[PDB]
Amino acid sequence: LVYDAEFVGSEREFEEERETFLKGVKAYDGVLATRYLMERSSSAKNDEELLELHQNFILLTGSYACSIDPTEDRYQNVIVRGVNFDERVQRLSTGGSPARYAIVYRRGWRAIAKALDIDEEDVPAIEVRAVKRNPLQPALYRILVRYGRVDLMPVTVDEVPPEMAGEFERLIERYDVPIDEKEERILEILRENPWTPHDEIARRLGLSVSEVEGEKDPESSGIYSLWSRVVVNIEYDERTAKRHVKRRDRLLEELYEHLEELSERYLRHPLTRRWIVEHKRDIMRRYLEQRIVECALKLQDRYGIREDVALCLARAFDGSISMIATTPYRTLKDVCPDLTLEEAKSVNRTLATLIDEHGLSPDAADELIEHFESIAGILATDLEEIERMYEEGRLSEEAYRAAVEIQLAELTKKEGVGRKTAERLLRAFGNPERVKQLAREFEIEKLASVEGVGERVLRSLVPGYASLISIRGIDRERAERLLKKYGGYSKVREAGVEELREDGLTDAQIRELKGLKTLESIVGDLEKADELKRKYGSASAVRRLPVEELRELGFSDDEIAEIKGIPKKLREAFDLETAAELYERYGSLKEIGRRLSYDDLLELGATPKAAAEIKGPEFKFLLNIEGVGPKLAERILEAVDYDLERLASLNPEELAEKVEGLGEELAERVVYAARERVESRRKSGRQERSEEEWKEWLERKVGEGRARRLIEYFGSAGEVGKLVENAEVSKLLEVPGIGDEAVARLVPGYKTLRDAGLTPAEAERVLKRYGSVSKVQEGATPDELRELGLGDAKIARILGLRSLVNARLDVDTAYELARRYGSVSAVRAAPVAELRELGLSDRAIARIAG
Amino acid sequence: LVYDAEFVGSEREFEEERETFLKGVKAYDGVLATRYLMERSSSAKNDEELLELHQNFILLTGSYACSIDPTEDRYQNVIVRGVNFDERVQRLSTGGSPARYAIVYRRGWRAIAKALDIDEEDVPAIEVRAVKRNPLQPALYRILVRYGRVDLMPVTVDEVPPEMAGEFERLIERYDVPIDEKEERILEILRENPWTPHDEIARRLGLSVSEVEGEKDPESSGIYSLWSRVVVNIEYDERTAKRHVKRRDRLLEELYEHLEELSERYLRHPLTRRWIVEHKRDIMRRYLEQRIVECALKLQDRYGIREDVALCLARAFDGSISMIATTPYRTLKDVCPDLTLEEAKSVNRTLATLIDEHGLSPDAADELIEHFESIAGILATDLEEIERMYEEGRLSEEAYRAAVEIQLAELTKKEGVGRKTAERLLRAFGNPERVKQLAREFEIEKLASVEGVGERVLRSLVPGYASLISIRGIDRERAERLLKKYGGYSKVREAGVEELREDGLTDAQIRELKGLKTLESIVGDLEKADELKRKYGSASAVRRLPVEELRELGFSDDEIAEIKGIPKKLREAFDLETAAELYERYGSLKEIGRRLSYDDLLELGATPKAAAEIKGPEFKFLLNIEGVGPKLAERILEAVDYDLERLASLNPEELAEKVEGLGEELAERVVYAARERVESRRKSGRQERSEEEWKEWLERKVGEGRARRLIEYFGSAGEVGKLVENAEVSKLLEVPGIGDEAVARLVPGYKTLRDAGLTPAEAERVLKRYGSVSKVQEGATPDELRELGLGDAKIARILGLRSLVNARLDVDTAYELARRYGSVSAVRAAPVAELRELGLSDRAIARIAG
DNA sequence: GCCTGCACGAAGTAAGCATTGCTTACTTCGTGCAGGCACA
DNA sequence: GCCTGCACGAAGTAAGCAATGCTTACTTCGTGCAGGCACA
Ligand SMILES: [K+]
Ligand SMILES: [K+]
Ligand SMILES: [K+]
Ligand SMILES: [K+]
Repeated sequence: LVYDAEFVGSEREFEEERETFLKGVKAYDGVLATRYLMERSSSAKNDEELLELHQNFILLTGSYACSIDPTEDRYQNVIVRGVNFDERVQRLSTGGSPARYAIVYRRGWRAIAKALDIDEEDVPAIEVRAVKRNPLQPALYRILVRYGRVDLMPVTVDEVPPEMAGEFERLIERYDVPIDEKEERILEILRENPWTPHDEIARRLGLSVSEVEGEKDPESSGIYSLWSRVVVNIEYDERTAKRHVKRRDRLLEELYEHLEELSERYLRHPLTRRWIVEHKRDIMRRYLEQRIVECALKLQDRYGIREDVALCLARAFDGSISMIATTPYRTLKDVCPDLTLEEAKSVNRTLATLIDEHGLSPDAADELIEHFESIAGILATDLEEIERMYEEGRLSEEAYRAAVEIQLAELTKKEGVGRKTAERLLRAFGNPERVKQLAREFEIEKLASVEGVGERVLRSLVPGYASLISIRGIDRERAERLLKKYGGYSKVREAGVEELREDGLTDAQIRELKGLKTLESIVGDLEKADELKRKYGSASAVRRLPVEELRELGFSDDEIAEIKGIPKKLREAFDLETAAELYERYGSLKEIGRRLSYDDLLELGATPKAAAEIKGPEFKFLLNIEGVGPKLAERILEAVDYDLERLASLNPEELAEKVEGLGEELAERVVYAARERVESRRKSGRQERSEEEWKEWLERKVGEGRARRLIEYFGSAGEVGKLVENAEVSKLLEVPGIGDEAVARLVPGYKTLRDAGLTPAEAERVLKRYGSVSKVQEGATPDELRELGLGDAKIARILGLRSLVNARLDVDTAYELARRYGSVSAVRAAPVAELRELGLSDRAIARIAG
Repeated sequence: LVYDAEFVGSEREFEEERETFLKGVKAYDGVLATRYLMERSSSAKNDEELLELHQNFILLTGSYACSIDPTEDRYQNVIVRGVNFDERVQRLSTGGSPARYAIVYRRGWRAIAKALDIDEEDVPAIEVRAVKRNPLQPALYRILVRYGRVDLMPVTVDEVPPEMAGEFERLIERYDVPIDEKEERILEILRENPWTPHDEIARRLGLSVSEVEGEKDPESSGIYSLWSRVVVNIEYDERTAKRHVKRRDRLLEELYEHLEELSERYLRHPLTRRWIVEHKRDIMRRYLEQRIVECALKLQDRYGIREDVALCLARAFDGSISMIATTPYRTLKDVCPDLTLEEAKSVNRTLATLIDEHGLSPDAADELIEHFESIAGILATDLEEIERMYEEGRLSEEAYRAAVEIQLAELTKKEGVGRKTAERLLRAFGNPERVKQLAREFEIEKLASVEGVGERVLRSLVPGYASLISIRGIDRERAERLLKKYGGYSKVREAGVEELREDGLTDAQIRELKGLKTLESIVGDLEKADELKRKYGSASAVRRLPVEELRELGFSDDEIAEIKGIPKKLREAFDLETAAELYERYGSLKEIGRRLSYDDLLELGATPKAAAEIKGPEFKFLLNIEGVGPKLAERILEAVDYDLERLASLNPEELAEKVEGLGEELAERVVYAARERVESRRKSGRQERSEEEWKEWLERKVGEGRARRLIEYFGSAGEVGKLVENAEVSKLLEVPGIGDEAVARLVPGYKTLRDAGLTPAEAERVLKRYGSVSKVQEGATPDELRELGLGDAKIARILGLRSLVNARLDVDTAYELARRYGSVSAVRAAPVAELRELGLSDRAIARIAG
């Protein structure tokens, strides 16, 4: 039953006892490991050195057991299986230590281990009840242990006196002591074999085992009493005690080396301390007591129960956590009076839910627990059953109301399900779990038969019904049929086009269902689109495929140029390989004709006309007057960095200053033509919205009502437009009726900044500082945004550095890896050594790779 | 604005108009595809045959447009951009058809397409406003279209009379008709180029475009009026009309072939009708009006709104569904007076939530929508803001109550969060979304600072806090530190052992966290266990590894035998390869010595003694009496199928009948020894629990209280035990205070059958029919369970056929694939041809592989 | 709305990661019988 | 509780799939201007 012991001593004595007990545990672990070696290999069983090691481990276990509680006061209230060993020792003539008198019994260590707070996970087992294969006399061994005779306990099999083993009688006659008839009858049987089991001595005599053994005290009758009378009359040798205490530690650490030697000899692998601990756990977890300890540990760790209360609960409920969690509070108090209400709430989650989340008294919670066991039990019980139990007076008012509210809460948490509809569903189908199961079974018509179960209720209840009913032409019964046939929306989406056509679905319905509109725009065949979705997934992944892989899949060159979005002037000037490479390396044809040289364009296979077309439209315009020459027009555009306004700006004399090989006669004509062009250009886009145009634009953006509300609030549409152009988010929001889904509709980029976690004021500051979200992404530095009051998390989120910061990198280093490289994928596949060059640890680079 | 038209005709006329409009749509699709070919490749643009094909498509589009509304009565109330074209045609002298007079305008088809219910998804575009590259005279073309002159509209570019194109004046002078001064001023410009744009004619004359065009009626001034006066004075040729009607269909289906030919010539790929529709959509979805149609279609399909109401909503709110979902009901009623309240609830999910789930009037719901836009908007707003708005009278009582209840419900749905604690959290942190964000940020101390936020609340709120706090020795602050450092419980679990040790975690804590207890039992090193978890995953996968792979990883042979659980009698008799193969092929040494022959065991390298030990314990007993011979003992055991009771049962004379080579003298001794052994066996296990033993067993299983409760409900603990042995689940459950988590504790196998979806009565029947769940799995057939009243779904669940039925296979075929094979993995990797042998489709086999 | 392609900006949309919920042997846990590792 | 290894049964536990929720450019959507497809 109860194993308990309380340590009442100083910190010094506490450390002494902990060290002694841990060393004894190591000794008994050596015992068990030697037994495992004996049984694991018959070749090891043949070895006599292994038997000597086993006996030496037994001797050291006994020696360490003798050193426990030397002052006879470190332990009190020692209990072993309900038996109070304190009063049992007090009733003995020679008194002694209750701790040592407890360890000599089976599993007595469980008491002492609780007094010293030794981690019960590693099974701190110490047993000194060896009979067969014991180097000493068993009863003498146990008596020496219980009397704490560290001087008489040998520390080596070679130092074992024959008067303590085979010739034990020589030690008895040396100290006289009276011997009664029962003890002589036991001794005349032990003379045949001193290691005879006490069961055999009791059977070959007609006595009980308790009669043969007797109390471990001189004033008794039995072999224990005889050895007690013999040992009491022996003086305490201080010299041998000190020398054994000094020797035994090195002796144990040497026996472990011998054990590892024998394990290497017979198993070719060692026996780790961790392995020995795990083996002890796995060989002793079979019996309850170990399951009780494991359950009490689980309670202490997960629910924070005190040690003694958790142990008592585990004893009372066979170490079953679920059993304790389905037990009412009054029963838990009956079995454990020291249990607190908070502890019971922590263990019984149903009790805590009722009491705290529903304001029930512990007695009403006990009512609900006794009648329905758990919250899931309540959710399983029909509503009519609870109503009947309430109307018959078998269920209190508060308990009934709380149970009904729990059942209703399980259904009202779905969108569209009110309380009247939840009650109707509970009346029609009994319990919320039955409703959930009917929803899983796609019983759409059965649920729709209930009053108030509309489209919203079905879409919130039946998984995937929304996705199918929203398709044009798919009826409710058709959606139910599809869901029941294929088994969920996922399996209907994974169905092939042929079997979907056999069911009567339109090709448009199948396209909408499988999401193939983009691949239908790419390839005019539905089956090939579905097969591409199967093989690669998204249409973007097909667009990212190399040219060679696309050619093999059955694509023409024009189809590849259309898929990758290659411009006409770029797809006609070069072949697919070079055009696609230039496009996926520079992005825009403008960048192609601005970063590459005219000679470079020609060398790649471009017609001079095509190469001029690839060059900017100003390049085609420079050569359209007096033939300034491509070699010279390219340098002219490289000066102003491809800008007609920069060309029309400066004085002609500055041209020959910047561009070499340019005469000043052509410079004036260049500037004149550039000014003419910039005057002809700024005459088309010279537009500022009028009043009516601003009014119509507002009505289009935020709708009629909010538009006229804003117009009245700020005066005219012009003021609203001025606020929009200046990104006056705060001024727009103060109007009642204008929210984020309207400001973001008016101010481009507001929604993205809001989804990044920025407050409207912060987003307003950012928009005023940088102009738009794009300019923020390709321009803002973390310190810059830190000056605007943004936290590092918001900065990382808005700059696109989420993946890099997820690798446990700060925002500054992530922005540097984005600056000195390219995108995130550019750092994902990066020179592993160059990252170490930048001062990143190997662990940081490994996390970058992950 | 509004595009609308109502069809007022017979079913025959309806089909006629649908066919005519679809043919015109195909013609205009050909027009657009020819333009795409002209623009896509300059080589195709150089081709004159492609230009002739384009002009032929234009002519056929015009011819089909002339055939719309022939009886002049099929359409009424034709509206194009708010302009009612019915009254506009009625005010003209020559009257005519409103449909044709609408089609000649930009996007006029949108009206007629709504009258004929043509699928607007495919963009039924019909335009006859071609100027450049028009084979006829543009104004003459449009007038012929508006007057429905199918006879005068040519069907081939070669059939174009010069008096209708370049020499158009010849057709004018042929019919006299007065010409005013403005029309002569337009004609003297058209004599230069008949295809001059009307914008150019208005600019090079000083008039407006409407002044140059004029009304399409004789009583007007303009080129339209001139051509109207010319065309009205021409008789309708019935012969040419009939002949064009007969030709145009074949002509169009031939022009499509010419288009495919040119596309193969210039693109090496064809133009599918689906591709053409998708390209038309992608080039016309850019303009607003098409977005309006797409939004109205989305409304009709997803929310079941009537066509006209959805169209009006899409027009009024720029085709944005989100704007409509954030628009109050009164505004929607203002823009659409015909809108019903149910439609508004279906489109605005927040409105529906408020009205139905909270019983608010439409005005209170509109209040909440205006102030917070959405339910998520309410969840984002601080509670103090709503309190201020209510106390200032700017928020009605009902709206404030509903908002507070929404905010509170967002937190009470988490276990451990009551209402007082939810209110305290909302006061401390403003809004529930802020609380969720603080929980994601692992701000555990900040949340714990609020009164009533205990361990359960934190575990329900902070993701992964439960997994870390439940570990022995990990404090709350330590768990917060780990979660903030690595970023979630997953990243703490993915952390290496080295960095976890650097953080101060015990090796036991790291083992508990990373789940390496089994791999710690296998390998006594934590780092190697972690590396094995990284490489292979689960310890069972390492156990399943072949012997050679285990040897290379650094395992000894004894370590491998321990990993795979090889018995001693099996690991010592053979080598590692053969022993491991026999164990992974037969599972138990009993099955080894039962399925294999004694000679087969000897041939594999087993000692006769070891081979007898591998044989069943009865094999060692038959040879222990009179030396019956292994060759004969094997047949004796093969007769009774390895059963001592079957041997002791029958008469000795039946032995020589079954086993050949057996004398009748040995048969009597065999039966005698078998009866002696079976009598000596049933004398040790002959145990049936007494009353006190049943009481103690009940107290152990279901606890003291429920045990005495059951004892009081029935006669004695013996009756409870009798009910348990017979699996009387129903009679045990009827006891008040006994639930599923106690019956399942009493009746082994009940929990598994319940988790399979079986009712207590069904689980009771199954347990009574088969004895235990194991016997059900390895013995019950689907038809048998169907006889017991179980549905096929429950049968699939209980028999382990979930994976096979998920492949859209019925329970019978899945059970057959489990019978005629092995496990589910045996069907996963199966002969693909042998599955076709059993009558499975290729799709079924493909799903089996997946 | 001339007619769209090239091009850019960015959230509208929806791919993709993460979390959460359900199912089941996927793995761990509890029990019993022989006979050795060895008795209250 | 002799002692534990072999072995089976099964839910206790927790791997593994499924659905749901969050974040963000991941993929589409909306807009503008150039110059041709080519004009109220
Ligand atoms: K803890
Ligand atoms: K529908
Ligand atoms: K506001
Ligand atoms: K009950």
